[PDB]
Amino acid sequence: SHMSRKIRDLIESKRFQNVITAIIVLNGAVLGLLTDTTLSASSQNLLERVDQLCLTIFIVEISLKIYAYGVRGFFRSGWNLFDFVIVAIALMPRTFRIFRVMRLVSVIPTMRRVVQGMLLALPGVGSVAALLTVVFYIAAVMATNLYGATFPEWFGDLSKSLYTLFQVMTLESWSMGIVRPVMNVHPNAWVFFIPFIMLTTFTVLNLFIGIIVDAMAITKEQEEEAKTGHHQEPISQTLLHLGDRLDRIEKQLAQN
Amino acid sequence: SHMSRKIRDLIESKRFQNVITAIIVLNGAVLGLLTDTTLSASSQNLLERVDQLCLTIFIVEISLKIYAYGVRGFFRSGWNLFDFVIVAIALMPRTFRIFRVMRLVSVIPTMRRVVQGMLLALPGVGSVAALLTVVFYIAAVMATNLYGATFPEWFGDLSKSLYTLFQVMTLESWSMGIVRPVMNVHPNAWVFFIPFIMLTTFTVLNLFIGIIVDAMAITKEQEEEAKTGHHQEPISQTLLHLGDRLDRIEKQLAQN
Amino acid sequence: SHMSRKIRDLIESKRFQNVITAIIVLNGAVLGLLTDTTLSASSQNLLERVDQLCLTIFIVEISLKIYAYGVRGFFRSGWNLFDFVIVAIALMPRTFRIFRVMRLVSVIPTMRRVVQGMLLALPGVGSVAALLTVVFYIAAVMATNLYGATFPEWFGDLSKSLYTLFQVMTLESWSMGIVRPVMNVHPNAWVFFIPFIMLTTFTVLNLFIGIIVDAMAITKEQEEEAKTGHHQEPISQTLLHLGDRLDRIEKQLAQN
Amino acid sequence: SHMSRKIRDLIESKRFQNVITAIIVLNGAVLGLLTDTTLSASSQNLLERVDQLCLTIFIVEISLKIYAYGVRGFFRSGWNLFDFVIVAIALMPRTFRIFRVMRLVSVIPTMRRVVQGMLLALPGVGSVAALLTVVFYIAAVMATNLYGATFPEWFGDLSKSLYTLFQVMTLESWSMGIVRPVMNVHPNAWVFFIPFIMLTTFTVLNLFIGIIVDAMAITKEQEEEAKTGHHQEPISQTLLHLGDRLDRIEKQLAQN
Ligand code: NA
Ligand code: NA
Ligand code: NA
Repeated sequence: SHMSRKIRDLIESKRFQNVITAIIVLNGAVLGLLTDTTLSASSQNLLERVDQLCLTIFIVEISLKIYAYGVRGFFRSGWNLFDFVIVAIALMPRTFRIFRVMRLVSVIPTMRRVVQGMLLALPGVGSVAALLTVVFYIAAVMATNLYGATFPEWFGDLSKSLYTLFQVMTLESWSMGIVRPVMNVHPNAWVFFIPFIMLTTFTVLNLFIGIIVDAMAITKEQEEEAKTGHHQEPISQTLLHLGDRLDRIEKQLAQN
Repeated sequence: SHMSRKIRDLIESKRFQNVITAIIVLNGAVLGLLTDTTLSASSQNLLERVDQLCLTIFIVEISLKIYAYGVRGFFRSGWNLFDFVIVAIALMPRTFRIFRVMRLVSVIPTMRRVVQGMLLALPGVGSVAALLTVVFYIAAVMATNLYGATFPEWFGDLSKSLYTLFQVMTLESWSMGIVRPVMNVHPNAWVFFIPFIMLTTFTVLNLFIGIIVDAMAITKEQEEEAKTGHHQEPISQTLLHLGDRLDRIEKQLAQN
Repeated sequence: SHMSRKIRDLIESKRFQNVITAIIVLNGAVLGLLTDTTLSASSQNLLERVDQLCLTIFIVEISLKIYAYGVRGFFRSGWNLFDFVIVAIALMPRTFRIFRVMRLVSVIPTMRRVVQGMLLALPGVGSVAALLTVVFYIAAVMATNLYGATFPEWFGDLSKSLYTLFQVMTLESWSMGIVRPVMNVHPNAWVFFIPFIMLTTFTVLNLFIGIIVDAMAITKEQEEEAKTGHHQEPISQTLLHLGDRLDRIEKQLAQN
Repeated sequence: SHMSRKIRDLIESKRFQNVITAIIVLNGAVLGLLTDTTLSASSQNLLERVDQLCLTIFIVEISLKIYAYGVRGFFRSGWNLFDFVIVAIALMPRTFRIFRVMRLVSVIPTMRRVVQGMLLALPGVGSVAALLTVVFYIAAVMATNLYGATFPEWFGDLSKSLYTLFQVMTLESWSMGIVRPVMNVHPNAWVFFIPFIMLTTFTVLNLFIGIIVDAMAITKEQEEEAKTGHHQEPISQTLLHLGDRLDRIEKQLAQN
C-alpha cells in the first residue's frame, strides 16, 4: 500500500538511521552513568526514565518495521531478528541492558558488513578451530593425570586444567608462575609444556589469520555490491573470458 | 572379490564414518571422566569396560580395512599406519590412552586435509627452523659461559639456558624476572638479551607465517581435488596457455 | 618572480634538506642532553642557547617557504601546516620541545610517504576500530557492575575498568594478577574474561593487519609516482585493456 | 690452470660441503661440552685439542679457496669475507668462539639464500625502522623528564628510559610492574603509556611483516635462479608481453 511504502521509505532513509543511532548512543551513555555508585536517588531515577524512553522508541521502531515489511517479512533477515530479540527481552522483567549498544552494528551498514564478513568467514576455519579444541582436550586430560595430585589448584580437575592451559597458550606467567614451580616436582615437565605452547600458539595464529584473510575478501565484495550493485570478478574468471574470446576469434578465422 | 568390494563400500560410506567418530568421542569422554579422583570403584570399573568396548570396535574396524584393501595395501597410506600404530600400542600392556582422540583427525576428511597441508608445508620452512635452532644453540652456549656462575638456576648448564632463552623469546617475565636481576651483576647484559629477543621473535614469526601461507595454498588444492577431481591452475600457467593460443593464431595468420 | 623561483629551487634542493635534517638532529641531541640532572649551570645554559639557535633556523626556513610559495600557498599542504604549528607553538611561552624531532618525518620524503600511507589507510579500518570501541565500552560497563564492589581498584568505576580491560587485552598478568584473584570471589568470572580476550585480541590483530596491508599498497603507489611520475595499473585494469584490444581486433575482423 | 680447476671442482662438490658441515657441527658440539664446569682437566684439554683441529681444517679450507679462485677473487663474495673474518679472528690471541657455528649458514646454500633474502629485504623497511627509532627517542626524552625524579630506577636517565620503554613495548609487566605503580604518583600516566604501546607494537609488527613479505619473494627468486638458471617473470610483465603480441597481431592484420 501507499502508507506501507511511505513508512519503508522513511525507515530506509539516512535521517531515520541517524535518529536511531543517536538514541542507541544516548541509551549507552545513561547505562554507563548508572555504573556510578555515588549517584543520588533523583539522578538514578532520572537516568532510569531516560533508559525507559530509549527502549519505548526501539519498540515503536521495530513495530514500524514489522508493518512496512511484514511478519515473514522482517523476520527473513537475521539483523532484524537480532534487533527484535534484543528489544523484546528487555520487556520481560536479562540484567545486562548494555548489550543493546550492539544495535550500533546492525543499524550502521558499514559496521554490519564488517561483522557479516567475519561470520561468513567462520565455516571455512571450522576444521582448524576443531583441531585446537582436540589439542586442548587431549592436553587437559594429560595435565590432570600428570600434575593434578601435586598441583591441584592448577590441574586438580579437567576444568582447572583447561583454564591454566588457556593461560599457558596466552604465554601469561607460563614459566615463572606455572612450569618452573611444576618442574621443581616433575623435572621433565618442559617435554609437555614447550610442545603444547608451540602447537597452540601456532594453531591460534593460523585460525586468526584464516578469519582475517577470508573476512577481508568477503567484506570487499559486500561493500562493492552495496555501492555499485555487483562485485569484481576473480582474475581466473577474467582470464577464462579472455581465453573464450581467443577461441571465438580462432573459430571465426582460418575458415569463414 | 564381491565380499571385499561390499566391505570397501561399507568402510567408505558416510554412516560408517559417523559410527567410528561417535565411538572416538565416547572413548574421549570416558577418559576425561576417568581423570576424576572422587569416582567410586564401580563407576571407574564401568568406564574402564566402556573404554575396552571402544578399543575392541577399533580392532574390528582396522581388521575390516586390512581385508577390504590388503596388507600392502592399507599400509600404503600414512593415515592408516597412524590408525594402526595407535590401536596396536593399546593391546600391549603407553599410559596416555587419550592420544587415540587424535583419530578424529584421520577419520574426518576436512580435518585430515588441514593437518596434511601443515605437514606438506614443513619441508619449505626447514631452513628457517634450522636458523632458529642455530641462533638458540649459539645463544645457549654464550649465556652459560657469561651468566652460569652468577645465575646457575637460569644459566648453570646448557639445558637450563635453552629453557630460559625459550622463556625470554616468549617475552615471559623476560625483564622483571630475568634481565633486570642479571643486569644488577652484569650491567651490559641488555647487549645480549635485547638483540636475542629481536632476532628470535622475528625468526619465529617468519617460520609461523611461512607455514600458514603454504598450508593454506596446499589445503585449497587438496579440498578442490577431493570435490571436483582436480585443482585450479596458477595465473602464470593460464597466461602461458593464453600466450600459446596467441602464438597459434599468429602462425595460422599472415600465411595460410 | 626570479627571486621567488631562486628561493623555491634552493628549498627544493637536496643540500637544503640535509642542512634542515642536521639541525633537527642537533636540536634532538641537545634536548636529550638536557634530561641529564647532573649538568652544571653553564652546560645547561650552553645547550639552551644551541636549542634557541636551532629554533631561529626553523623560523627562517618556514619564512623562506611562505615567501617562495605563498600564504595560500604553503598552507595548502598538511606537511607545511604541521611544520608551521610545531615551530609557532615554541615561540609562545608546550613543555614537550622534543616533539619538533617529528619534523624528520616531514623533511625526509621516504619517511613522509610511509606516514601518509598509514594515515590514508585509517578511513578503511574505521568500522573495525569502532567495533573494538563498542566491545570495550560494553565490557567496561559489565565489569564495573559485576566486579566493582568486590575489586574497586580494578573495576570501581568505568575509567578503572577500561584501564584493566586494556591490560587484559594485552595479556599482561591477566590470569595470575587479575582473573585468578577475581575467581576466588566470582567462580564463573572466566565466562566473561576468556571470550573478552578471544574477541579483542582478534579485533586488534584484524585492525593492525588491515592498516599494514592498505598502507603497504598505498606507499608502493606514492613511491612510484614520486620517482617515475605515475603508478602501476591493477591486474584487473590490464586484463580489461587486453579484453578491449581483443574486442577491437574481433570488430576489425569478420567484416572489413 | 688444471690444478686450480681441480681444486675449484673439489671445493664446489657436495662431499667437500658435507665434510666442512660435519667439522662445524663437531666444533659446535665440543664448545657446548666446554660449558660444563664439572669436567676434568684431561677432558677439557682433549676438547680444546679437538677445537684446535677443527680450526686448522678451516684455515686449510679458506687457503684452498684463496688459491682456486684468487685474492680479488674469493674476497669478491661477502660470504667468503665473512668466512675469512670468522677464522682469521680466532688465530689472534674474541672469547665467543661459538660464533663460528654461524658458518653453517654460509656453507649450506639453502640457509645462505634464506639469510640473504632477509638482508636484501632490510633497505625496503629502513624508513619504518627509522620511524620506530624516532618514536623511541622522543618517548625516552619525555619519560626521563616526566618520571625520572619519582621513578629513577626505570626513568632516571635516557638509557634507563630506553630500556623500560622497550620492556613496555614487549608488554612485559607493563601495567602491574610499571604503569600501575607510576599512576600512584602521576594519575594521568596512562595518557603517555597506552598511546606509546599502541604506536610501537603497531610499528614493530609493520616492520616485521615488511621484512617477511619481501624476504619470502626475494628468496623465491634466488632459489629459482640457483636451480633453473632464472626466475619467474611478474604477472604485469607477462600481461605486457601478451599485450605486445596483440599489438603485433593487429599491426599484421587490417593491412598486409
Ligand atoms: Na606477558
Ligand atoms: Na605477549
Ligand atoms: Na607477563
